[PDB]
Amino acid sequence: RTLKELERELQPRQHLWYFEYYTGNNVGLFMKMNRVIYSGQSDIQRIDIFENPDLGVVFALDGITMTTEKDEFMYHEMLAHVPMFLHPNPKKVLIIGGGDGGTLREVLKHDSVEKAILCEVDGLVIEAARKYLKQTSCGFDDPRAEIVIANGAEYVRKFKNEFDVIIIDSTDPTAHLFTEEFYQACYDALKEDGVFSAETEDPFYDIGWFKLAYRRISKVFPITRVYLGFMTTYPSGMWSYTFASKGIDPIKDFDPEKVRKFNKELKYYNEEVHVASFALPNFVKKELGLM
Amino acid sequence: LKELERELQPRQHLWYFEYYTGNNVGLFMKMNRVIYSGQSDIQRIDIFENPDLGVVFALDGITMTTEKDEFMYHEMLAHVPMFLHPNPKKVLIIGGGDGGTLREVLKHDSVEKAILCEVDGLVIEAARKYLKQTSCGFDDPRAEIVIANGAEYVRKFKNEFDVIIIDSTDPTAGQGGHLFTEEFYQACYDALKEDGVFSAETEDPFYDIGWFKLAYRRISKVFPITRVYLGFMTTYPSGMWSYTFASKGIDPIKDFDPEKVRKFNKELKYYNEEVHVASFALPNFVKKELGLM
Amino acid sequence: RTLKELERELQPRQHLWYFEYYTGNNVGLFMKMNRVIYSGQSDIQRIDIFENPDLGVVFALDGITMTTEKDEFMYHEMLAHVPMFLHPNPKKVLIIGGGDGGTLREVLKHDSVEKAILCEVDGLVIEAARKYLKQTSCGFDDPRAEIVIANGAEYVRKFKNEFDVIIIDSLFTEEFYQACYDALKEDGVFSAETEDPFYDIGWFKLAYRRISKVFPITRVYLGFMTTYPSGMWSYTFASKGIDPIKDFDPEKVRKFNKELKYYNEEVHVASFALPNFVKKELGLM
Amino acid sequence: LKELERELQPRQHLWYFEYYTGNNVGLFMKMNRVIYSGQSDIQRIDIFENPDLGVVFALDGITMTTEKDEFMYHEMLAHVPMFLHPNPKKVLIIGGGDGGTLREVLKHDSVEKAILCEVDGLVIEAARKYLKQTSCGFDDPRAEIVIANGAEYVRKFKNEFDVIIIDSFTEEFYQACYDALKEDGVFSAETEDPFYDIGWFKLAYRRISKVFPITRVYLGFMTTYPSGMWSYTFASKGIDPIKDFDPEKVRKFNKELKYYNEEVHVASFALPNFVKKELGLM
Repeated sequence: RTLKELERELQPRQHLWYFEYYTGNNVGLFMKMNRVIYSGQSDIQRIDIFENPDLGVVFALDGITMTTEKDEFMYHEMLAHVPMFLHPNPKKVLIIGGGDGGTLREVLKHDSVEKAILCEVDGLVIEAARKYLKQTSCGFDDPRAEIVIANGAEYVRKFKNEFDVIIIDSTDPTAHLFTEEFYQACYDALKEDGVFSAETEDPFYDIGWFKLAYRRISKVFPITRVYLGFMTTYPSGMWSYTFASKGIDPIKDFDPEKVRKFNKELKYYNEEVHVASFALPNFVKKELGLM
Repeated sequence: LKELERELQPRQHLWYFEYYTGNNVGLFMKMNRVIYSGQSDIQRIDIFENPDLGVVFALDGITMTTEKDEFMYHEMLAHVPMFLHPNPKKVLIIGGGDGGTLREVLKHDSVEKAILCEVDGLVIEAARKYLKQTSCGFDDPRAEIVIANGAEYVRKFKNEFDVIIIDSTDPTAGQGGHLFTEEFYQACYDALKEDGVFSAETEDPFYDIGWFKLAYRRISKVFPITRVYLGFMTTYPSGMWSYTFASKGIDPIKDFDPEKVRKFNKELKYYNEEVHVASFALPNFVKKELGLM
Repeated sequence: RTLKELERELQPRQHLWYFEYYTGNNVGLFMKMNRVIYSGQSDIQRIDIFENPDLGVVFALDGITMTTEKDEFMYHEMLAHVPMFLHPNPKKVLIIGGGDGGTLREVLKHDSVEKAILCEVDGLVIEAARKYLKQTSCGFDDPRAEIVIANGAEYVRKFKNEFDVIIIDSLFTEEFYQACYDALKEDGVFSAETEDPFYDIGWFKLAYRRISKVFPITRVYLGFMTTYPSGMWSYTFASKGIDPIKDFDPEKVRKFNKELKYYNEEVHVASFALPNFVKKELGLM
Repeated sequence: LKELERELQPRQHLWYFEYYTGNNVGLFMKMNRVIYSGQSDIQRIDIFENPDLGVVFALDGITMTTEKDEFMYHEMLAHVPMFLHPNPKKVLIIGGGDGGTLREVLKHDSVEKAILCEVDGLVIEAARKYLKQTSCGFDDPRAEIVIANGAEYVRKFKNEFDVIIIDSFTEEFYQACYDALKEDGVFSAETEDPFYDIGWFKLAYRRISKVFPITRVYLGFMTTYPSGMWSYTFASKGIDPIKDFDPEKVRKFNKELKYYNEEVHVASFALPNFVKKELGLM
């Protein structure tokens, strides 16, 4: 009998583990690994893709959990649909980061989209996602999608009055995608009625960055509003996103009917959740100075 | 010893590992020191210090409270039903031996009597000595601590309470626990007055989706008004916690008066008027699981 | 570009770990994993082969460490060379277990060997070793080596007065040991790994008792094993007359024409010196 | 609380992780209970209970002693040089705050005075209160416990000790030990595992051999130390570890020995080829 002929379904045991340390290295999440699908190193970072019995395929960058098959929909739907539904007719979209493709997948559900550019700094992330993260990279081959390997901060400044929507995802490191000038470049790249959303992390372990991102975005966009969503495998489980625009109000200019009549599948986002996500608990309001 | 001792600094050698349902995922926390470890005839108690979370209280290896974030859980479990009741004077809290829910309930000036029914006396004694942030209301003149099984205790009353809150109880028993039966919920209904309200922690709709569904289903078979609300809980499994509000007529949205919250004379670190209403907005996957799509 | 074109040398971090529990499940060893080379499941057990920054390639069966590139020589040399050098002229050797091939590799270093049979119960272990554990499986290609996929306890019973040396690299009953005795020639020798007299004291004592009831000469020897539970490994030498000390000719070792990274004439004799606690467990002193 | 407390039973939630040099491999242990956690101006002390190993003592996350096997280390470090000396009366032990080595040294009736020099006073006090198995010799009239830096302390003596044991590294320090010893004095020092700590092992041997005319490495099993293969370095001004060893002294020993014996003494000096190669002896 040959090697392949002798192989059987791999059963999970209690010897292989993935440890994700949170900011501060005092708390973290651990996951059992049934098998490791891919481990690669680029000039930028390390990529690991493995299988967990409960969460399915897990994608991590430098030991930080990026996506989980069981719950990535929670994150991608909130990051993408809030600004997409708020825009009156989103045709040209720019997504910075999001090498896994999840945000692109959600953006492509909107029929108005004519072109969606996915700007990823690491080519190895795109190649690994295309081969091993099928659930999220399914939009890579869509004719409306254009994948560009570049630093988002450098790429966005090449455009002026070009995009309807700009979304900043979390897969791209920079030790650049969070400076006031970067947000100003995003503002300038957007059209007069353009909208924006950026993942702004957990107001718990990453409170310092959360406050900094809000402050910087607010210095550029007249409308800057934080919204929250559950993210069952991200640090603390309380994730924040920051919606921004040149005038469109996330509550006052929201049309629930657009969501109710939507012709695509949504596993998290809905009209009540859109409005509810903008309600901030007292401790978050205090951190942002919103009383 | 004492003369040679200095401030204890954390290293990378002591850890607390918490396993979630299914045992495939969990949370780990660094321990600067173990404050107390005790074993009762019911369960094991461990209280330790984490550099970021502060004092952590665990029962049988399950995180119950953390100093840094317990307010998120206790405020949502207590304030939703308390603010919805017209004039809550008599309140019964089952479980929650740490005292957090009692502390929040006592913030309401209308309260004349609040009973905390805890099954394990060792939890109460440990909370007094080591969990002062949550046990601060134990000695309030309006408070009464009773050491008994909640399912048996509640049956002794009829048309007695304005509010009944079911906090954490027997976490290792899961959905098969005594405080998750239709009989128990019916006893709660019977112990409540004609216009009484109720709230119960109903787990995370992720790792414990089945338990969550069972609790909602059984509560809904007893109370005419049953509504799930959600809240962040930064150190509980998945971070997405659910609670179930129930009543004999009072609607959590139609009968909510934001002015009661705006004019509240006590500190609130999580709960507010907007959060109250927002907590009842359920994501699609939750609605589908409850048959509300 | 393509995947391979963008790939660089993989650097270890603090997120991937292998945890091995010792008997009792109260103590264990953990290792950082730079990458996992192979994970497979047979009808018998699970195989995992991964890379550790300090130990190199590590091979584990059901979460139990079997071999590491950095120190496997310590175990394989002590298990094989003690009985091999003690035999007057070892020509036919039977190895039960040892699917990684390390013991076979050491046995083949002896020029007198004409045939060495490696009897492994799991064919997938042999295939994985051939493909991923070249350091230990290099002997698979030797014309004198014969790999047999079979249950060792059932296999050895098919032979009588056949082998010069029998090595147990893994199969614990007195009946099994008697079968080994019967399969050996009149002047045959035997060795078996008998675990650590610490976490596995129970098995250690049982193995010694059963082997000693069958063989006239039964002596325990010890060796360092830097990645096995406790680091104190025991082996049991047995024969039908050959004494491991009195009949040892150090010149055979001194003049050996092959590389030895652990075993030598001084270590051979020294390995038979047992600490008091071990002697007490065996009922010696 | 007192009336409600019961026997504390172990679970799978409290753990001790000990990282080995390099931080790529380590040992983990279940902790049923933590007995003591303290911090001195020098280091952190942790004493806890493991279901299989019993009481475990760690310094800065490094395992120092285990109730189940500490005898292996303490007996090999102390008895090899003690039995090799003709009549050991004055002994100096540098380090070993737990007291295990002192306990073993005191078993020899010939000892009149044994000085235990520990740098951290908190270790001595913690050992006296929580590590009774090893600190049992603290009150012996022949024992003298001093709190000081061993490197500076040994310099106060010249031609004073019969035996010097290092239970804890410059050529200058080893020369001071040589000078503190009498004309026929013996020496022993723990020299780590020739695996994860190969660098330290080689350095210690080189430095000791440059001072003492007779320097020989011996090995011993240590079931809870990194790799399980522990080395010790014997040194003297003429006494040979093998040639001058009298097995009768060990056979007639009127005290308990759980590891050390006459055959083990001789066997411990047999070094595997890889160790000989690292020491330049091959």
